[PDB]
Amino acid sequence: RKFFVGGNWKMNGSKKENDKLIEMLTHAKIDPNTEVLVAPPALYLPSVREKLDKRFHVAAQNCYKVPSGAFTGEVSPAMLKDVGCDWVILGHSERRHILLETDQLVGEKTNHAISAGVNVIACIGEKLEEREAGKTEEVCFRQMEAIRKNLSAAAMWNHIVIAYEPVWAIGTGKTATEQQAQEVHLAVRRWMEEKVSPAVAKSIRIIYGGSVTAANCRTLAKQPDVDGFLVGGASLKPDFIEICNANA
Amino acid sequence: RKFFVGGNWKMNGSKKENDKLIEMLTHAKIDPNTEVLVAPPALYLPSVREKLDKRFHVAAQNCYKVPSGAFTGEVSPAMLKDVGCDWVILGHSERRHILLETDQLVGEKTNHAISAGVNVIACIGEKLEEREAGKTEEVCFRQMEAIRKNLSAAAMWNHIVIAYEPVWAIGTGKTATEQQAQEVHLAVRRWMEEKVSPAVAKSIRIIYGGSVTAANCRTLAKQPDVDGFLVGGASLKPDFIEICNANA
Repeated sequence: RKFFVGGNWKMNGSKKENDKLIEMLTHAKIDPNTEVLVAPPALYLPSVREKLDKRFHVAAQNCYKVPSGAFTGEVSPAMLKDVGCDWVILGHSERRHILLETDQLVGEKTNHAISAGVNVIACIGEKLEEREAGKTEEVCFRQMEAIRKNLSAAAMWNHIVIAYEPVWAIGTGKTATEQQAQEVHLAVRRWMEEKVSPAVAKSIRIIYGGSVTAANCRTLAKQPDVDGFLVGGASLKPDFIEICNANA
Repeated sequence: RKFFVGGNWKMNGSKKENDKLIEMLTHAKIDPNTEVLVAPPALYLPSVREKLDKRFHVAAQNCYKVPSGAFTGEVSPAMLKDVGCDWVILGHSERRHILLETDQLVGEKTNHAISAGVNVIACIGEKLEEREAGKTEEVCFRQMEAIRKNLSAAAMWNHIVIAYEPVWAIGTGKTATEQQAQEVHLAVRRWMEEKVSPAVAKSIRIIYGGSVTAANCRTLAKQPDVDGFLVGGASLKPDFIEICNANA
């Protein structure tokens, strides 16, 4: 499986700061076997894509589930393709838990994006009260099942990267270990093996979307079922390059 | 009060179709006393603003309530200003009722946008069961109060245009007359007079956001408390020009 590192800029960006990050990526020495993605705010998607080498993927941080219509404030996969972008992050914990997106909506969006030629980082993960009730797997599997049920063709799994987010470690004073990450990633892969196929399970990338830093990235990357990262705050800093090189 | 016509493109747009609409607007004969605004999808905001003369306002279809942070998929007023856009639509019925935005969230966004130098089209309106139960004023006033309570000073109303959306007439087989529109607009203006000030009530624009067509726009515009329109589907068509000229 090809190592995969995505930088989620979240709601951070400006022409001036974007240019600084683009220059950092342009001059960086990165393992050529690593897939690298950045996700700027939607206003900046066309310009960042124009300015950045195709070696780097440029992803939207959200999209909707039809090509056009009466959905004020939403953008469609067709629009992403129109400005040269073929990736999107869907189901991020901030969109599920702050902006109230349901499991079914995430699955509908994932099917539609892939049908339009946009690859998907599909995010899953459990909250602290769910983890404490022993429902880590029950929650993650329910989120995955909502994606699976909504896909329209078996090949769509070739266009998905799964990101596990330990939401229970965000603003709770709890911290996740690399062993805890590996245990969830392995459980998710075995769900793929049982519910989809062993062939998809062996080839799909499952990336870790908790706190990823220059200090912890190598111990996370060496875990056998952790295939890369969806990076938060460190994607805005020179540390992102060290994280891209965590597998080498 | 200066007549105000906004075109909400909703989730419609592409480089090619945007160029056609921009060429239509650039060469159109429009009443010079009308304020005209267009609101493209967020991906296209920088390009549409660059290509359209400053005579036209260019608005985002949504934004968030702080300048930056961990809000994947959201954009801030500072980003809008960074690409030259100084207007936003907030509280549109599609965002309230499909994407689940609360009264309080709309008020928080409105205050923050104005504090950052972005003017706001603030949308209100009641659904069919609410109107049939006699709650038109109760609902509209509740939505207005959530904005009022969250503003930092009464002077911020000078950066607001109120749009009344008869959501009860959107896709229900019910239709609104110009008399029904005038009745609600008058009730909203009298709320402004009592809860804010007569000076603001007499100067704030209250625009109609129901079905607006080339055929009905002149009869709506002549109502004394209807100050313009927030146009939907007709904003993508040459009919938009006739609607911009409804007051002349």
